[PDB]
Amino acid sequence: MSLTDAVAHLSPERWEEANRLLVRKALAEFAHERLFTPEPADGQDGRYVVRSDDGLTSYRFTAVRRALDHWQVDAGSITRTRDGAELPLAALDFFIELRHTLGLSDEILPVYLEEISSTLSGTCYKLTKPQVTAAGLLEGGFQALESGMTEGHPCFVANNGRLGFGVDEYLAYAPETAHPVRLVWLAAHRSRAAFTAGAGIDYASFVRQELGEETVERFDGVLRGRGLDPADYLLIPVHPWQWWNKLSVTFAAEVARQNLVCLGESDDEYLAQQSIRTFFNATHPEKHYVKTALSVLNMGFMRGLSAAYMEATPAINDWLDRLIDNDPVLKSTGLSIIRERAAVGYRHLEYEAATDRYSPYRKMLAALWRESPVPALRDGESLTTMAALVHVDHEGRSVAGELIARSGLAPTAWLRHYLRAYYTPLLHSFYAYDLAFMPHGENTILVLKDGVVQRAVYKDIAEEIVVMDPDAVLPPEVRRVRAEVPEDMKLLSIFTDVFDCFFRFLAAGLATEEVLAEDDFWRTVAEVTREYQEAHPELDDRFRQYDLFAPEFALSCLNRLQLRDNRQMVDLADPSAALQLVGTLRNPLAGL
Amino acid sequence: HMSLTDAVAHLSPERWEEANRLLVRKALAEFAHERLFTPEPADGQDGRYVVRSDDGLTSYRFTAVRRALDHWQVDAGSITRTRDGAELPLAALDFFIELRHTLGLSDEILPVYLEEISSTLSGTCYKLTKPQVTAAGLLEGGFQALESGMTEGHPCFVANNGRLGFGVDEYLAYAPETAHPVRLVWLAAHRSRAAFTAGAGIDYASFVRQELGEETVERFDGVLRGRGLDPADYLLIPVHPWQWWNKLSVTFAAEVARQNLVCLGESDDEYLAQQSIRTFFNATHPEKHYVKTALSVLNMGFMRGLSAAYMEATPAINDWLDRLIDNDPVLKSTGLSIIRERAAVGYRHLEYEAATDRYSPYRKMLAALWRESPVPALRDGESLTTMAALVHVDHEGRSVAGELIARSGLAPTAWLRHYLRAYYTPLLHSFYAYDLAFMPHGENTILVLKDGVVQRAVYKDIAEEIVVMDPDAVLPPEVRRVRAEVPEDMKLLSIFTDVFDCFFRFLAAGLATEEVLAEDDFWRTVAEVTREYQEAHPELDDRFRQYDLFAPEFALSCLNRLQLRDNRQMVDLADPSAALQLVGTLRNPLAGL
Ligand SMILES: NCCCCCN(O)C(=O)CCC(=O)NS(=O)(=O)OC[C@H]1O[C@@H](n2cnc3c(N)ncnc32)[C@H](O)[C@@H]1O
Ligand SMILES: NCCCCCN(O)C(=O)CCC(=O)NS(=O)(=O)OC[C@H]1O[C@@H](n2cnc3c(N)ncnc32)[C@H](O)[C@@H]1O
Ligand SMILES: [Mg+2]
Ligand SMILES: [Mg+2]
Repeated sequence: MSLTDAVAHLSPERWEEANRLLVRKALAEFAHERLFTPEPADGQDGRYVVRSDDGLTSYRFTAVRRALDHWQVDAGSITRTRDGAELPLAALDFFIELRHTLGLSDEILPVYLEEISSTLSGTCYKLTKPQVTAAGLLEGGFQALESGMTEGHPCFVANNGRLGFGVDEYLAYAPETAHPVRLVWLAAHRSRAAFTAGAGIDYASFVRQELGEETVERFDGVLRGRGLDPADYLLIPVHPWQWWNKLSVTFAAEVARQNLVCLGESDDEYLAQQSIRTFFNATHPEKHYVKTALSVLNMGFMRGLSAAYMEATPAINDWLDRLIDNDPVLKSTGLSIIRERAAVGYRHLEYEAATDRYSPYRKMLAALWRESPVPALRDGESLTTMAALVHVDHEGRSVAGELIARSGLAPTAWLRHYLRAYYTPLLHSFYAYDLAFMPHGENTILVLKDGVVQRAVYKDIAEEIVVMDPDAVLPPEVRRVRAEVPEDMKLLSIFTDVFDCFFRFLAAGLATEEVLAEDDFWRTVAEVTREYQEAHPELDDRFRQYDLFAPEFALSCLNRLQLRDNRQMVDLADPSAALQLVGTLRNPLAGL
Repeated sequence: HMSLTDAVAHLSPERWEEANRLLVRKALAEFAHERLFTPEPADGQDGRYVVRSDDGLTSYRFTAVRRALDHWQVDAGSITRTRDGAELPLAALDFFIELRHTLGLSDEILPVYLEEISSTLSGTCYKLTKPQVTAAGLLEGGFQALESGMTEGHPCFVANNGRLGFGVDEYLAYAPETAHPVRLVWLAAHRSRAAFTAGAGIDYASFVRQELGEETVERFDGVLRGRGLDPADYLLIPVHPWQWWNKLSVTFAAEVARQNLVCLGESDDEYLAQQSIRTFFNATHPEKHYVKTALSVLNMGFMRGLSAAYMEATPAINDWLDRLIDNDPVLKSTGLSIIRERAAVGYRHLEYEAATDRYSPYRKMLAALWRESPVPALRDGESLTTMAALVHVDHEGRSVAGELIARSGLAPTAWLRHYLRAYYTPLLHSFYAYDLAFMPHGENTILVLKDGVVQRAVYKDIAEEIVVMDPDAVLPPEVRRVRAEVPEDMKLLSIFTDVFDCFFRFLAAGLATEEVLAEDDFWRTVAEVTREYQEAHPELDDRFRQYDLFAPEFALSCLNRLQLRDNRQMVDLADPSAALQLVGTLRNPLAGL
């Protein structure tokens, strides 16, 4: 409410800590992407230095170098020097001084600085939260972990901008604040809107289950009072931010003409997940997630949702689900997906006429419902986002460290269970089906029992999967997920997304934490890779064609994508084109 | 603040239909005026014209009365839309899509322009829910009832009331037609980044104590002391709540966190947004200054922030022009005054300066100025109104100019003469005797009324708008930047375009339709007032012949074409003559007369 309370989290001490942490990450991850090469130090062994565009400002730091060109920069070691004088660490100055070394055009730079300022504000807010250990997050439970995550995506520096949120909207809607949100419900006329049902879904029963017979009837009452037949309308849940700031103005014609009718708030209370636009039902955890369209800029993309793509989303989930159920190799890993079960899209005829297929004006009003992983739990089982494995608390304990400890297992035995539940299905998906995911910490959930990973749950399916075989035999609703990927890039779905974008941080984390040395981590990864491959000699050709044990693989840079284009990191027509490969990495599996 | 359903209650099928007919009516009228299309008579029926879509398959048929300066009085009730032989609904969005190439809307601008149209229509829908007030009713309600009772906005621009950036709740809070009180947000800005510029006679410490009262000033100092800070190191900047909550608190979060900016809280006084949206009248204490704020919202061809750099020169330019009017008996005899911009504050964001060019909107996000109120100078029986009221037509067909003429008891030409001497003649003298042009449209001009008659004009929005069209003219240093090189054949368009084609065209047409004053009598009176001025100053006969206001024709300077070409920056500020779009000529009504 208060003017002064809304920015109270922005204090000099928290701002200083946020800037140190962000610059540390910038030094580490821009080094990794070879945007700059830290020259060895003036005499000191682990010391390094990086210089501004003009050479006159120097950032000196210490760093432990680790596998996959990992740089763990010590935050407390960083110093900013100019003319022999120390200057305060400032992320904004850093990016301006390096504007040309990084590919930051004159057009992108001020927006990127906003994303940086916004990320730093988020860190300040997170610093005001009660301190919680890895043990406390686990004892807190599923949403305690979800809203307790602090880092966000570990590669991207400008990863938590949420551009579009005012400070009051940040407090209301950001996942790390965990404030309950009531979704806005609209009635959408069937001439413009369409509901697509997964197998076994019926619109009428679906909306009764999810809203309650009482609310459906109240909504039908509001429509009939306006002279509208409820049989002409479909329900669409919308994010409050999207309604107040976008739909009520941009779609004012549709509202005024009663193609859209605002019904009011949901009775249930929802919690934003790490993707921001996707909500978990806190009142009834068994009910579906709701994924909304949110025309906010975060980490390289506007986070709307395509009305057109909703038509085939549940069919792609029904197909993948049956594929897993009918493959004993996947069924034995325990893999499951939480299916996208129903979807609604609104086709704005006029904005479609005025734009092209790639326009964000076509991604402003749509929603899908996704199964909750809670009812499937057995006695003693619990859920965590895979992103928790690389979350480190204020005592230096990662949540993976705490799990290993509580499990009583040797680290490699614990790591083997995790890899069998999470990594093995990726190998089988790749080699037996040309199938790839986007399996980062936010798209993966882990089922825990006795501290041990029992199985993995994948989500965000229809927007993310790809069958890397244009001639692949699929049912028609699914064929749009095929794509031509160059041969020497197909295996990057493992090399980049798993090894260099997640395992790199998990292995380095567990080593610094004195839980598991790097070599023992990557040996376990090799052992699990061989445990799969030796079980299926019929695929030996493909194991040779796509060598996970090759000496090197390509360095596929992630921040460079956002630096080149922070509105749309990859073209969705040709996503392989946007990749920026910059030399090679030594593969840890080689020789193993 | 309010209900989900209440906030969009004004958007109903009936009001949306009415708003769309009104907007298409204006689009047909003003685009025909700018020759974006040339309406052809349909089937020969006298009065019936037709305008077709890009492909020619859709027809917009309508009737219109044509008047001076290629003015098209399109009848809103007459418009029909026809394609494939069947009537279609009047939809402003489909109209612009169907005519996208004819109007020159690129693929990049069209979807944003549609947003501006949709928002302008939503505003018309809100205004259609308000209690209906007559021209007499508005005059009886007074200065702010007239300000917030205006409905048209700029009379040429079709997408004139976009305010893109307002959500529907922020529209209801902040739009001037809603007249809802606003409390400004106050920031303390560190004096290493912020400057306070005082006009002649202003002292910072006394100025902020007049405007806020000692009690609030001491409270704000207490906020700083509570944070361990020295009030002596800071100055006060008022900001628009929208700007604070949506932009400054995020974009300037580094400045807030480091206590270069400190959020102090809210003003006690209640402010009312004027027609410029970003400038506030003090409802609680009308004698106090207007406050003009930076508001990074897109409206009618420009983002409406306020440059901090330009604040250092702003009071000085007003002090210069105020003295210039006091020391000129031609202007003193017309009664002309300005409400001076008396004080200004700018915040220099060092990092965004380093990261942008001079003309970046990131340098226009934090700045304010205080402008004199025109109220305490009023004598017994005097009232204020925006000049926009003259072309405001109520629901009964009566303009406020109509009601004023009636109430005055004078003959329309005599009423008009009083108006012309207060408002128009000072522009003539300014151009001829000083090479000085304004932006003197309805929103930048206030009229003082007594017994129904214009007593004198008040000009505002000075530092940002005036131009001295003489690079070699002698001026004090802070004023020299308003000098500019304007082509010879264009210097007079500051009268022809800004006065005749963009305001008198509507006022003369309105009074003619209202059956109050015929066009010929209107323009004859203007001609007569022009000769009265010229014959009284023969020492300027050279310039009078050099810039012939009685030429047979002058350039058609098109306004909507500017916003259709670039709807974020209609003109470049370094070279504003370059952006103009001249399309043929107009028959000057003063030619015969
Ligand atoms: N073939 C892939 C090669 C890499 C190309 C780069 N690229 O397009 C991506 O990395 C996609 C990133 C992405 O947007 N994934 S998403 O669609 O599933 O969105 C995830 C959202 O959640 C946020 N977020 C918060 N916390 C995390 C963590 N811990 N990991 C990942 N993402 C997180 C993201 O910012 C995003 O908004
Ligand atoms: N010699 C000049 C040739 C014409 C160049 C075209 N051009 O740049 C303009 O017309 C700019 C007009 C302008 O923005 N004037 S402003 O800076 O004072 O903006 C005024 C604001 O008030 C709004 N508004 C509401 N109602 C009116 C009326 N009746 N007249 C004018 N303006 C009005 C405007 O939309 C704007 O936001
Ligand atoms: Mg996701
Ligand atoms: Mg103005």
